[PDB]
Amino acid sequence: SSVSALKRLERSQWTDKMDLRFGFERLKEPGEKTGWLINMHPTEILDEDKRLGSAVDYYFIQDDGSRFKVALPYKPYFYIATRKGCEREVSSFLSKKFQGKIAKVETVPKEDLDLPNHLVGLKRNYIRLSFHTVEDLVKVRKEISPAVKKNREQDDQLDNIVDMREYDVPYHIRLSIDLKIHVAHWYNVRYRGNAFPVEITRRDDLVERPDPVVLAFDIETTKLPLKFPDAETDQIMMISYMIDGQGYLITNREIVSEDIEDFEFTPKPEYEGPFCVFNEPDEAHLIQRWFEHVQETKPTIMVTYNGDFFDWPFVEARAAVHGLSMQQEIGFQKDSQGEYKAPQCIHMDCLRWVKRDSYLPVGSHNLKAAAKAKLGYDPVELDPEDMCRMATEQPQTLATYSVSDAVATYYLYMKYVHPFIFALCTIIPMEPDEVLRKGSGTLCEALLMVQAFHANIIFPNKQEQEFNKLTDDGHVLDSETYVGGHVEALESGVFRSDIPCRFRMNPAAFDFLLQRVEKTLRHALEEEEKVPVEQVTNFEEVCDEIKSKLASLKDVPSRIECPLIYHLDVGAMYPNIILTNRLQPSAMVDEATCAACDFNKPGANCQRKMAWQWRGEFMPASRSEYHRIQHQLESEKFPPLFPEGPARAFHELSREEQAKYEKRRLADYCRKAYKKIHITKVEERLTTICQRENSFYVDTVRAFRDRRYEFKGLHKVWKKKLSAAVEVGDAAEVKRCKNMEVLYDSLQLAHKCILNSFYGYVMRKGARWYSMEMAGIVCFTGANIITQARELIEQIGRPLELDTDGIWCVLPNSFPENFVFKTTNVKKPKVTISYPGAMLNIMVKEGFTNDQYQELAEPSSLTYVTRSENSIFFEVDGPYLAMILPASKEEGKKLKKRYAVFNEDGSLAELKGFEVKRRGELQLIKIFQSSVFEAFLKGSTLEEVYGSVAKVADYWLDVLYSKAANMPDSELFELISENRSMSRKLEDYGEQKSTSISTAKRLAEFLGDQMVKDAGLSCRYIISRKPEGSPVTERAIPLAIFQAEPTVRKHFLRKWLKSSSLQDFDIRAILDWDYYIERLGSAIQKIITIPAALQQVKNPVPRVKHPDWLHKKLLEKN
DNA sequence: TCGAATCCTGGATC
DNA sequence: TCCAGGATTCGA
Ligand code: SF4
Ligand SMILES: [Ca+2]
Ligand SMILES: [Ca+2]
Repeated sequence: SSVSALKRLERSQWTDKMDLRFGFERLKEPGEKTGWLINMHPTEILDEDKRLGSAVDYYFIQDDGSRFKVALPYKPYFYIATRKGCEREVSSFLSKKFQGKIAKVETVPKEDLDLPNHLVGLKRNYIRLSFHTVEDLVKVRKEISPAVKKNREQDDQLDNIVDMREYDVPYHIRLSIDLKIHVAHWYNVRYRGNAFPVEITRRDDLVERPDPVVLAFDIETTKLPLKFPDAETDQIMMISYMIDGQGYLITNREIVSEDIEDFEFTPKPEYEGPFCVFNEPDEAHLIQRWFEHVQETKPTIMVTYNGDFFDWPFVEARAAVHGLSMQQEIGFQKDSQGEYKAPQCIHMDCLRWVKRDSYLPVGSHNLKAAAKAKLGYDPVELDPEDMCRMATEQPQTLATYSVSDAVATYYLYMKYVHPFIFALCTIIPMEPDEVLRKGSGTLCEALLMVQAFHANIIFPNKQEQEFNKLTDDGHVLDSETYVGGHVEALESGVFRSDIPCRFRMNPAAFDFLLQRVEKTLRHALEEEEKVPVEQVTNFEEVCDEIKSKLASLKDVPSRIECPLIYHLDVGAMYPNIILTNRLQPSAMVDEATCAACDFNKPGANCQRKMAWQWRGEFMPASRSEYHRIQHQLESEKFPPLFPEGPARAFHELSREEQAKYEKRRLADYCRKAYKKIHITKVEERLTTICQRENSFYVDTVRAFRDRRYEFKGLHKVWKKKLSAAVEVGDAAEVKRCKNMEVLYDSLQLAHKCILNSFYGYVMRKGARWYSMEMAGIVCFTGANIITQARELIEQIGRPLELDTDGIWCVLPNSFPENFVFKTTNVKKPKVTISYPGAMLNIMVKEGFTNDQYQELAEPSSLTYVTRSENSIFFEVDGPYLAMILPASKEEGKKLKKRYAVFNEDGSLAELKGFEVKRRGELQLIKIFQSSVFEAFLKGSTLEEVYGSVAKVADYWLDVLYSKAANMPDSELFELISENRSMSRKLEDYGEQKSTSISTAKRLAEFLGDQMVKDAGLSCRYIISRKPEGSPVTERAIPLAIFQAEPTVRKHFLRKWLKSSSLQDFDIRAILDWDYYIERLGSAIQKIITIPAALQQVKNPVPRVKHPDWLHKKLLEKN
């Protein structure tokens, strides 16, 4: 043990050595200082007793650039529950058995929601243990746990213990829960003296943040063609980085042919990017220079793109090959999980954010796309085959490109990432890098821990999984879930305001609507505006206008008119449903508990009942067969799980793995006795939601909603003030206002993120508070509101798309759109009401809203007040200029989430179910799809619209038919060459065949087995015609031949084509033109020609066929 | 004997 | 985590 003690002392002094090297002095004598808290880590530290105790370090910074550490001791503790009344005796045993390890043992009561009648006000006692250091927590936990399990299964001193809680919350999270310390607050701290603990006080007085120094860097390398770079053979060729708006470029002068000299590269006036240049004799000097410059400038935040996965290891290895050990110089080291970390400097990252939080569509996560979308400029791109060629022949081009990764990533990080992470971190205890790396579901739980602590409620355990659970009829389940909602495109076609369409609508629906018109607007005034009608003079005039319009619609229900395109959606519908229904993760009970609760008496109104749908997939075998298989596995002993030990009885093996053995043996049996692979069943259930259970969760959600709207209000105010400051042009005031604007906007984005996270936690596996019921009841209710909405609209008009959060709709031009009301209250001189929204809002107010909410009046009397509430509230959008949907090639199948939309300006408002870039798709489709949508806006009637957009396809088709005769072949290659790359060794497949594989075998044949050796072969192929009839996995030809010497080409082509008599080899002879013309067909048929036949227009492109089902349906309908 | 279903592989650094 | 594309497997 002493060897571990001295090892952890060694690492402690090593960290303090680094901190002194990076200027983080300690506090050493009594005094007070004010500082901003940037980071914290746990550490073991000595005290006056020379014992070793667990502690936490806090790192503070000051406006003057000074920095300091402080450290605080704190003792872990965890709770245990004895059998009734045994507390003293068991505590006497614990104190006897673990004297010298237990720091203290104590009795305390707690609130515990599962306790019978607990709402009457009962409580239970728990013992609290505590220890001098986190190791003894482990040692005691490991010894107590099995007695806990034994006593659980069976139901002496350990036999008395019954339950145990709260033994796995991280120690440094524990400390921030208990002592209310969060980072990016300002603090004042008093060191009273080494005899005494420090004391820390919040200073919310100070709002303005300091500026940390930030460093961003990237490296570029040699590598062999068609391969990933090799840490053992390749050499770093240059490294480039930004510090706080300044750029430096270090060149490995051995390779780069010329002495680079300084230059400037600005993407835009907002991005200056001046750059300074250094030349170093060789890679060892470049790495020395960089390790010197970092240790000089002492950066505090490092930032990099994907840097954990590629960029760090390549530096670490080459430094080690020169003996310049990374970890001693900078400090960065690989953690247990595989992330590079350091004690004094935080490794921020982008791609974790681009994934988790940035709302960007899949496959557009490439840096260059993110630069286009959020930064809005054209980065430069160059084919990684050429790197060495430029280095030999044209260095300035390689510099010019290679700086443009740094100048992009630094500004992206500063502008978008930095105020988001340091906003979100203000409300969570975890460290910044945990908050970035950790999955968002865990943040919701950590946040809920704070409230559960302040409410004095003891945590539940993590949810235990069951093995091979059974239905009552003994079907072993394989899957179980709530019935999810659905997405469906109802119709396909092209819709635009300019193009009249035919409508049919039921007149009786209008004779219902016109009865309620005043009531409708009254509601919009009374509930939504909170401006009583008595504050308006002309309320009657617009009501009679509306009634005249409704009458004019009623007179002629079937008509042709221009369309109005509206989008209807509900903001944050699921939180609103939670707030409305008082759903909580512990509100459910079985009726067996209301049998106990004294509040169960005649005419009580605490029971709310609601319904949800459940789905299961399970095997047909029943209780006998499963129990017989279990007895089979008991009667015959297993082999050892692997042949490194003796045979095992069933009690001597991993139970969870035995669950897989049982599953496999059932799957092997079933086909003898039964004749179905899966049975899938759906069912509907209802559950009593206790309406006056403790409320802290809903109170949290409501608080977050209200704070969200507060910060939106302040952001609007500060944006106006910023416009005023920028008009004035006073640089200090401009700075102050812009700082406030960023701080408020980041805070509102952070709360938006948390709010959206509050739903996604409840379904998570293993999480502390969990119930699929609450996940189901919300989701099923989220369908009724949408279905009843269409149950209205489909009588008025036509819905085009139905989606999880809203619908897309089209209404006759004659419909009442919006109005303004002449207020008397000059506080708000005019109000505008959108009638199509207000007409919907009252429906959901009437049907859905809760009228049996309850709230506590008095803790000593438990008098309760009944109430009603609602917050479900539709929002309207647009109206939009145009919308387009595709159609499926196959009959009888429905698209999802795939369409385009255009705003009244004519610019794209949306384009979804597609993307403008992919690494796995050939160029021709990408160009074609882009050009067709931009053409669809042209023309003025449907026959003109299709007559115009046909002109792109009838271009490309003749490009192919004319063999691209006039096109340069370099363009031809770029137009038709696929792309792929292999992430595995060829040995790891054994045998299988696909086009992605065959090219690698052929490249090996061409270059030798050098290509085989490892993962990361990059390959480019085209599909040949000549070997007729074989599957397409055969005919793939790698491009690299066509660069090679003629006779070598002839020799290998005659082989792979199986033609000893071909006498031409120019690519035009070889290409299987028919394949490409077909696959372009398989795109055009999904956009232009099927929809037109589905929208009463004759085929606009005769050179491509319809499928036979449509051809017959056309003939039979004609 | 043909059609429907199943499973496989990649994207994200260079 | 999600979809396209291709081939094999399974059923009438
Ligand atoms: S709903 Fe009423 S009777 Fe049922 S457990 Fe809750 S408080 Fe008791
Ligand atoms: Ca790069
Ligand atoms: Ca990189």
